[PDB]
Amino acid sequence: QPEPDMITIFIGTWNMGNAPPPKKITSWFLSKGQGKTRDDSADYIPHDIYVIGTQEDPLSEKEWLEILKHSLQEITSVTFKTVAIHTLWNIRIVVLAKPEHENRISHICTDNVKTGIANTLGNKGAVGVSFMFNGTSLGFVNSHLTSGSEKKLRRNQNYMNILRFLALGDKKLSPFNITHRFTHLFWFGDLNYRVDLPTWEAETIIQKIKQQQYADLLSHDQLLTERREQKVFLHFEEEEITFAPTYRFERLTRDKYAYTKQKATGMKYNLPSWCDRVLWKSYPLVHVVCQSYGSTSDIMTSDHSPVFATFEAGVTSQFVSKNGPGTVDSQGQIEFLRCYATLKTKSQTKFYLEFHSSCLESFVKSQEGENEEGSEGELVVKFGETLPKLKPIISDPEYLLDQHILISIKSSDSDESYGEGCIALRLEATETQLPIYTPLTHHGELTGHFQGEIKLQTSQ
Ligand SMILES: C(=C/c1ccccc1)/Nc1nc2ccccc2[nH]1
Repeated sequence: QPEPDMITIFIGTWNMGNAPPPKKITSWFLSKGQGKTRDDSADYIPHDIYVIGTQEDPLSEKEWLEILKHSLQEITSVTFKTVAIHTLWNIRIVVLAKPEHENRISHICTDNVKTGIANTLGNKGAVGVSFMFNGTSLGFVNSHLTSGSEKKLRRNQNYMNILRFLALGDKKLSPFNITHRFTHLFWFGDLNYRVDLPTWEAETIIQKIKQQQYADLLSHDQLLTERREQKVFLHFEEEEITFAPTYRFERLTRDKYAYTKQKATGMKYNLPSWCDRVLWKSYPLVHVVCQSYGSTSDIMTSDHSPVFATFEAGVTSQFVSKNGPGTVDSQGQIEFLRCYATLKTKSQTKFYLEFHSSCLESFVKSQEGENEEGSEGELVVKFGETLPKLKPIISDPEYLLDQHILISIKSSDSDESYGEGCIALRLEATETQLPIYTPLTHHGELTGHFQGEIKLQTSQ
């Protein structure tokens, strides 16, 4: 039985509105309703992995797991295995996988982050799961961010707290947050960003929705605008939205948006909004293709509609040669030439690099770089040809060209990372000097850039 080089992943997010689900929720897992939907001819074909995020979930873990498993069995005639389930308050994540994957999945982590302080601590935050699937690291975050049209900045703060403090993936990657620890990272939930138009325009918005004319609404969606201004979700992707706003509906129909201020809303308006979202971030030059992104039309117990997204995702095998794992492969090397970091910091410490990768036996520390002043004020840290030669555990090009090098630039004075990035080894050529580049972030904000050239030697 051959190891896969692609899998399909289902991501679902649903704010259940504290109500039990209806007896049939199969449309969700079939990617049927509005938006980019799945072809009928694929209905019986199971996804490899199903990741279900709920918010305002009133069910026990047992109750929800029974509903999910029975739903997937009815669709696929497959009895899915539970990889992980984690709940914070009424925020939950379930990961299910085909039984044939049970001995491909390992290093399962779970964690949660509670957002806010005092007043604002007690119901919002995030849960997450990570694991390895053969040689590929996968992370999944379900977040329920702060509600309300006039709290977009709070949502952005909630995002930064979650990516700083959620402890998933390989703890040895100590300089790196979740935005760098995984081959593929999916972040979804009730992110609670709103369509930022005047209250007086509610009926006009509803009109536009009935005409399926979303362009003038999406141009005011706070998550798209905050992302465009680099305030949140830097370096994440989202598929184009082609489905109606998923909030706020009257329950038991989808015919009516309930937007007017009520005591139950704290006297706030809930203009129709795309609260419920799926985003991803994959390492450079790894295959990832969104094959569905939409909302169901027939699940009406909540004031939100369920959202689905599905993905093709490239995966690699658990590589064994005669040499690595447990020795180097003298036939392999990675050389960095003419490298420099450009940093936005105002500090004057020396910096060194760390190179982290599962193709190395352990991370590698460089010598300190040489600080210069850039033309437009910036700090430039020059490494020249001083960087260590990296010795990968396996030299086979079928392995090595699929790997990635994480880079952290650290202060000599504090050993704190000032910036993190990632370089793909999927090069156009081996034994050839080629340009490399990554942006550098810290706490998911842009802090600089790293650029130079690489020279990769494989056994071919
Ligand atoms: C281009 C413009 C845009 C971005 C966010 C929101 C709206 C428009 N899209 C985009 N450029 C990227 C570069 C690196 C990683 C991801 C990226 N996504």
